[PDB]
Amino acid sequence: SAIENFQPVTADDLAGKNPANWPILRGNYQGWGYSPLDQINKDNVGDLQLVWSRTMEPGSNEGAAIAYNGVIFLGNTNDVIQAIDGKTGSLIWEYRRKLPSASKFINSLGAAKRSIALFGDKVYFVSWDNFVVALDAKTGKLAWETNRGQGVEEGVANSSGPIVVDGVVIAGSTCQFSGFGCYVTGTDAESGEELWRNTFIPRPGEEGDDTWGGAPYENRWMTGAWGQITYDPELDLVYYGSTGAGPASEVQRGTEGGTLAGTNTRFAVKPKTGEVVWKHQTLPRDNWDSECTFEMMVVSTSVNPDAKADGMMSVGANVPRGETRKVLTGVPCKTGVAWQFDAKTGDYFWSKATVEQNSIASIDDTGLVTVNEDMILKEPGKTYNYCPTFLGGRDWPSAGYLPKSNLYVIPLSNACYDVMARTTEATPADVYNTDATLVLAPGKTNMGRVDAIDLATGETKWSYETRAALYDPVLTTGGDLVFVGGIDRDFRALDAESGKEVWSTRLPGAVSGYTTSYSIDGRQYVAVVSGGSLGGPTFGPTTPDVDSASGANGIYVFALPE
Ligand SMILES: O=C(O)c1cc(C(=O)O)c2c(n1)C(=O)C(=O)c1cc(C(=O)O)[nH]c1-2
Ligand SMILES: [Ca+2]
Ligand SMILES: [Cl-]
Ligand SMILES: [Zn+2]
Ligand SMILES: [Zn+2]
Ligand SMILES: [Zn+2]
Ligand SMILES: [Zn+2]
Repeated sequence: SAIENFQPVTADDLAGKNPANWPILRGNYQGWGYSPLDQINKDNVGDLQLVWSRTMEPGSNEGAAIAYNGVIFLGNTNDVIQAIDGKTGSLIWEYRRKLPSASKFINSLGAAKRSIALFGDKVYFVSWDNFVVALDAKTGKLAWETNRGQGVEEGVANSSGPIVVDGVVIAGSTCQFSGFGCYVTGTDAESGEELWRNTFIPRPGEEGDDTWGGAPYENRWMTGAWGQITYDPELDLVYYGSTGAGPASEVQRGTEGGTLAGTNTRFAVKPKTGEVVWKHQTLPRDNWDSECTFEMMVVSTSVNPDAKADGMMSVGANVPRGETRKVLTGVPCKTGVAWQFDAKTGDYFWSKATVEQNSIASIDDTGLVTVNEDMILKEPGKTYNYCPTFLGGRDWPSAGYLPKSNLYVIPLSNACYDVMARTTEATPADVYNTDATLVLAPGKTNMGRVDAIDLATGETKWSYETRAALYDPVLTTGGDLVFVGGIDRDFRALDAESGKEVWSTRLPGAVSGYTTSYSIDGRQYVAVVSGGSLGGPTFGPTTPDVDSASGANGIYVFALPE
């Protein structure tokens, strides 16, 4: 019935033109994480009730209810993909991939899945075994699949999910446990043919190779692009970011002094070809697993940064002050520094720290980052008191945009990392080859935090704090609300103007996944994926007074009483 008269998903849908739907991870191509739906607002949110819910597969539950014309498309863990009636919560179809023994996968991160993608009459995802897979949206039955290579025992996978642009499925990758780097690919959405593949680690003698400190090519590991991909239709530019290299210590890498061209770089590329239009390295010489791979938003804003705003690192030499620009903006790396660029040219406008950070000594008026020499992991076994941590700061949990107030709303953790490089030799299995203790940032008694930053001035308008880590995405809405989950298991709504909590419900486990909103027959629904991720186990022990249990993975859906 719900699936019956399925209409093909177009670029108009994916650009977020129909606010009744949420047909892409952040509601629109541009990465806003916003629903224009305004039925639910601060005056009635207190009445929100559970309408329906459904159990999801076990494991790290970071996915999103992709809603389209009354149907929820839902990536579970373990390559289980569901269509669910968005009104009743009844299963419509389920695809369950045949998996080899989990022990065969060296990269367990590929079990989690932040999104599927929609285009035409197909659902698109990347499997744990590193295939781009297309299912029939109407039935969940496989239409085609294409092996990208190096899956399973070789550890290339994907955790964020693809987007489809101009008939091209664009998907990044994680190779966290591999003795090599990885890539972003574009795949034809109808034929399944790989059209292009962009890599990051320079080959010997090629542009950037001299920034790797002499490290043999085969010793350059783990540089990937595992975060969220965004897109601007008008400019026709796809945006993604690459990550760092392992192990964390440049001494152990053999890259002393190396700024590591290709790593932690923000790329703007043409969707059909992968051609790089512009790029900017947001964290050079990474010794801190900084991963500048997180979603970056395309918004139009007046440009007027305050050099005295809290955390402001620097303002661009050629900042077009007072002018309105389409910008690429947000926090790309775990470090928690917000950046703003001209979306078309990559001209640097400004950058601004949020959480306590000590990896970046300065950023000059061109956007050139100089790292803090004191935090380079130069002596194995020495404890370096890094701020933030290998989980931020920010991490994958996405920001939201409030277009009425021009606020960028980002969930953050007030944590620092007492980290040391192990004294034993690093292998790819060892990842960053570090041991660490996580602590609250200096003078902070609240681990969970949400900052709302004015994109014109860089001023923080409000900041919400709570005892335990949030480590969960935000949803912003046209009802002037911000929804966010936490490891305290609360799913809460904040007043978008003040940051003050106006409603909450407590879910059975840490609220670990995305929140989306859609409507059916005029009724607004708010859907959250819950149960647990790496967040609770990591941040929970710092605030053991909070009951941060994981469990009961599911989608949980709320609405006002009929
Ligand atoms: O370097 C990589 O390839 C890679 C992949 C992943 C993943 O795909 O989830 C994470 C990280 N890195 C990472 O550094 C990190 O802190 C992290 C947290 C999470 C999560 O699910 O909470 N995934 C990942
Ligand atoms: Ca990583
Ligand atoms: Cl529609
Ligand atoms: Zn449509
Ligand atoms: Zn630049
Ligand atoms: Zn100011
Ligand atoms: Zn509450």
